[PDB]
Amino acid sequence: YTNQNINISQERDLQKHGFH
Repeated sequence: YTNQNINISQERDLQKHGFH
């Protein structure tokens, strides 16, 4: 329904750089 914490992890993986 909401997906706040589940969606932020999926977004970081889609545009990952390396060591944050």
